[PDB]
Amino acid sequence: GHSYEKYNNWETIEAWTKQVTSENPDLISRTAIGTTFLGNNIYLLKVGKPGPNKPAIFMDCGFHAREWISHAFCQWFVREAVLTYGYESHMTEFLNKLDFYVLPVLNIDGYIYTWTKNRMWRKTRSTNAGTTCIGTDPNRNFDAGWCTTGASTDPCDETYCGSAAESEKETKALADFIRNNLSSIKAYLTIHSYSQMILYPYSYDYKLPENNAELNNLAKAAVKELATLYGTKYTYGPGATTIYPAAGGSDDWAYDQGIKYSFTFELRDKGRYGFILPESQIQATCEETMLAIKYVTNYVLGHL
Ligand SMILES: CC(C)[C@H](NC(=O)[C@H](Cc1ccccc1)NC(=O)OCc1ccccc1)P(=O)(O)C[C@H](C(=O)O)c1cccc(NC(=N)N)c1
Ligand SMILES: [Zn+2]
Repeated sequence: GHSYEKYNNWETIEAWTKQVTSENPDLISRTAIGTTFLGNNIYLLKVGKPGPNKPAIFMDCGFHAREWISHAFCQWFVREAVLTYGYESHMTEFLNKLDFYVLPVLNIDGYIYTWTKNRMWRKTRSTNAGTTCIGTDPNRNFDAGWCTTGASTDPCDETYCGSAAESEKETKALADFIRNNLSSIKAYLTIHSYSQMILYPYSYDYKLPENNAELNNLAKAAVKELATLYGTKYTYGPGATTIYPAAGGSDDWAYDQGIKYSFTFELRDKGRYGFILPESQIQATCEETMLAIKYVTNYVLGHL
């Protein structure tokens, strides 16, 4: 029951990860990097033409449960990759030279909850000692100035930073995977909505990354490219000053691991629909986003 221009439930996305892999074994392999709190499988698709010691770009979607256009984008990206390989020169070179590690849904338990109970759920669905309140904000759960700012220590809050960095099985799983593959991973891209922004470090502090000028120029070029298609306007800059300070984010953590190209994407829109982006905008949203992602990929490849 899968469609690329509709939002798909987890059962459908899971079946899709199996199907798309089965149908494109020369471009995709599927693994599970762990289980969620509620025992769902955290799938990771390695997209690329297999070969020895290839560099890689890591991209995840679905950190936050209600940001459905994020999940949709990872699925869209994988189809574009497999459909255009061999026909579009850039994507062909991309997949020949590197792998994309695509994690289509990180926070699966929360995503399921937005389908079954509460469309505006954000956090994970793990239990918390001493309270009935459920869930941790996965993007406050990383070891990046953990919980020192822009985060709550209260499990009942939407930005609960957890009992400790990587207290969540899902964030632990992602961090473990990236740690185990640091040599290969050259960029980290994490997909969110909404706001139409590209953000780079830092968010947990007002300090700037050493390659700040490069990141600004890269984000500037990526947003220009994105705008070429439908005129969609993005802003960009360091997380802390571009949107708000917040510790424990994965982009900041990834960067401090040594991944020099680390970006948070905030997709459409600017609040007219917010998280409830109509399915009628999935195609255009994903198409323009593809251009920005491919631009960044092309740049990273030329800087290996
Ligand atoms: C709509 C976007 C902006 C999302 N924000 C929300 O859902 C926030 C979450 C929240 C809840 C209670 C108290 C504070 C914050 N809620 C909300 O209504 O946001 C509205 C809004 C809309 C536009 C601009 C600013 C805010 P996000 O995708 O969760 C933003 C994300 C994050 O908060 O994890 C983010 C943005 C930019 C950089 C980073 N990276 C980082 N390391 N912090 C992380
Ligand atoms: Zn988000």
